[PDB]
Amino acid sequence: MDYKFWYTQPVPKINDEFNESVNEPFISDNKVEDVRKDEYKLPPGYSWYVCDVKDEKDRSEIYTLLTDNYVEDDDNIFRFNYSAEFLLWALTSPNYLKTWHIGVKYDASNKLIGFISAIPTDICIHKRTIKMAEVNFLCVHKTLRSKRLAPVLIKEITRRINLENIWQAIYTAGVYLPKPVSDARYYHRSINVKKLIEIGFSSLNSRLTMSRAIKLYRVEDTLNIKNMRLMKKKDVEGVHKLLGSYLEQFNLYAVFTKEEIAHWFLPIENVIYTYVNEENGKIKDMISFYSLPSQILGNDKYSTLNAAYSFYNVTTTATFKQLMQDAILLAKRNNFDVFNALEVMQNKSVFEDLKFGEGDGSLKYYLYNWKCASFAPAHVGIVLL
Ligand SMILES: CCCCCCCCCCCCCC(=O)CSCCNC(=O)CCNC(=O)[C@H](O)C(C)(C)COP(=O)(O)OP(=O)(O)OC[C@H]1O[C@@H](n2cnc3c(N)ncnc32)[C@H](O)[C@@H]1OP(=O)(O)O
Ligand SMILES: Cc1c(C(=O)NCc2cccc3ccccc23)oc2cccc(OC3CCNCC3)c12
Ligand SMILES: [Cl-]
Ligand SMILES: [Mg+2]
Repeated sequence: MDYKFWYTQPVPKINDEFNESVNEPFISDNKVEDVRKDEYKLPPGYSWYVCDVKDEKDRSEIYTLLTDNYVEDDDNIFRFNYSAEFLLWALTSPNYLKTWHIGVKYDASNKLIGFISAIPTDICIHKRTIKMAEVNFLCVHKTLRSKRLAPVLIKEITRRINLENIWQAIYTAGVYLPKPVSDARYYHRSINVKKLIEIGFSSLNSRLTMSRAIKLYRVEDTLNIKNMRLMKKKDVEGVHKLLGSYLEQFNLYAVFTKEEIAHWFLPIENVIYTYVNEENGKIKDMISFYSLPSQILGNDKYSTLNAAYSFYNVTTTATFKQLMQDAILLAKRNNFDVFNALEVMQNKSVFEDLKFGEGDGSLKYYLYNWKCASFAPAHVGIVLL
């Protein structure tokens, strides 16, 4: 790995190590006036396209590109299948820029073959809050891989973000790149045991027969926190206080405004689920998970694995274990087959007791143009989609 593209960028070399006394840009005093006003050049026959995710047909284009070409597991058994509705949610948060939703079309067919996106958010890293872009959904058509199109998309979005006087970004990826600020393994909790076996997600042994596996993962249909209920607009102030106060302990987290709390947490069916426990007009506990199904490649019986992904969870009237037990139950009540989580915040503390299994790799967290100490993933307090 020579990282010929990445070593041109303001990111740590593979062997850079910085102390906690270092928490600053690689390149400071940047000037918006000096940013290139020209679009990056694409190979002949391809063109930039600005996607309007609020237009159903453009959003469908992006949906099709990612359905066919996005992230797969290591066995190329499953492929993420973010819904069109979910995309609309993920990309139109407060003060989003349409111009940071960038496609690349093949001119001869008029088809989208590449995409990259960002949204703006304030990010607190080691107690310093910085306006950043949160980058996601980088995708190149499977037919056009290893042609160095991804550096083009990354340089063009970096240009458009710099035009807004933003000079840092946050992103995650399963591949190792220079250089993670933190690295968090994923774990899963089986809900529909038998389906997870049948599609090859989970396995059995002579010691764990099918019926024993179903008994091992069986959950009581009663909440530990009885009044946990879907979040409503009235709860926005309360969730802003409860989650805001909790997040301040972490080395890395988004600093949400009230408008951001309403966007990111008010529930949308098949997209985002937030439940709250109100006691005396105060929000005292919250659970939230989002829907990210995967397409099950070449399966006769099942086309989709319906997966809930843990988002932000806070308790002050129960244990974390009790709260996360209730999160699994609420995911089961909404028809999910499995509950997935990263070893961030307090999550790893409940994985053993709650019957989570360890997955097959890790999600690396990264900053662009930021020099700082790295840290264990329990100190991460942000989850990207
Ligand atoms: C101030 C603002 C700053 C804004 C921007 C911040 C930075 C945002 C950065 C993006 C954050 C995205 C976050 C995100 O979306 C979440 S991670 C999910 C990324 N998407 C997928 O994995 C979908 C399936 N794969 C693909 O579509 C292609 O394999 C992709 C497009 C990933 C790469 O296409 P390709 O046809 O396989 O490859 P080439 O075009 O020939 O390019 C090779 C170069 O790409 C470097 N590469 C490979 N994968 C990367 C990845 N996941 N991040 C960053 N860099 C990655 C690679 O190391 C090499 O550089 P190097 O030669 O130095 O080693
Ligand atoms: C990327 C990821 C993985 C992950 O890659 N797990 C392997 C895996 C198993 C089964 C089906 C799969 C389908 C597509 C890709 C991977 C699959 O596991 C997570 C568990 C929690 C959060 C995650 O990453 C978030 C959500 C997805 N986009 C980037 C940030 C991840
Ligand atoms: Cl260049
Ligand atoms: Mg390429």
